[PDB]
Amino acid sequence: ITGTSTVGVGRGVLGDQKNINTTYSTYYYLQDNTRGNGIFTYDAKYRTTLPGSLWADADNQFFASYDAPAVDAHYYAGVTYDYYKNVHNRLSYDGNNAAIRSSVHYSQGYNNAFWNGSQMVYGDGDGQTFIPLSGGIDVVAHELTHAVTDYTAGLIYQNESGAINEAISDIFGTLVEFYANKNPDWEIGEDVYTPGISGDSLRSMSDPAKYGDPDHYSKRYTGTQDNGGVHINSGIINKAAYLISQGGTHYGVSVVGIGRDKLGKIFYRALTQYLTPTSNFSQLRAAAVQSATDLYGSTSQEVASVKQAFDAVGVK
Ligand SMILES: [Ca+2]
Ligand SMILES: [Ca+2]
Ligand SMILES: [Ca+2]
Ligand SMILES: [Ca+2]
Ligand SMILES: [Zn+2]
Repeated sequence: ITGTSTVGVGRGVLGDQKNINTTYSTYYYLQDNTRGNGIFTYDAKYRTTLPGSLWADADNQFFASYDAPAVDAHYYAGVTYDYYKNVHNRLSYDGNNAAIRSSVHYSQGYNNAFWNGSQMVYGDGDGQTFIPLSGGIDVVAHELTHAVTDYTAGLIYQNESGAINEAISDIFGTLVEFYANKNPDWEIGEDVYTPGISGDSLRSMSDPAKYGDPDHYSKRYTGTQDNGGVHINSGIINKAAYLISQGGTHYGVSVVGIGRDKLGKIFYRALTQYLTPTSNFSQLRAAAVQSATDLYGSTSQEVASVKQAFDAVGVK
């Protein structure tokens, strides 16, 4: 909408207060004009029609329970935009400052979030399996990263290419969580998953097997559930990424860690220069090796660590 840029205040899903960029024109709208061609947050009103209505508020204060998912979707989309711009020199998901759109209050009791090809969509959860999923910065960044992938490598959402697609979203979701630097970890979705159970999460990158996911290529799933295991086999790549950054010895193979910033540089370059819609795990290894070679040199520790990490997870 046309209006003037304003700054509202509200509370997110986890009860924390934050400022949000809004737009005033009769109402205050969840429209942040400070980033690219805008960040826009919509109310889906418990229905499944998308996007719903651009979020309108009479007083620029967003402290109602109903407001909390919208506050966080809007704010964490801004953090994710900032990460891609400041760290990777990428302007929004398309590299040309496309408007970022999210809808909250999607459906009833909806235990998921997704990118629908055009926008982010967040369920509220059923209150037992999840609370509203936009409360997780890693979840928000996971979703926006699907848009980045779709505009760049274009990894098809099934089998190995789809597991790479998923791992890219978990990797960058985690790197955005570390960028914001509030309780960062190598777990996925811990802030919004199972409010009645402490210490769990959807997935673990440091130890995928904790939540049943493979941590070695010999344990990959090749059935048909979950688009050929895209959220399952992602564990093999998530583990490799964790090892590149943090190091460790896994199935007897030792990896010297090189840190998160270099992990992100290597995988961002692989995603945007070398991967294609059909890349498999072996081709990801080759893309990561080439990316590290470009950035750090063929004799570098960084290249050596990429090779050891993929060796450790059984990907040649
Ligand atoms: Ca209000
Ligand atoms: Ca965390
Ligand atoms: Ca996390
Ligand atoms: Ca929990
Ligand atoms: Zn995903």
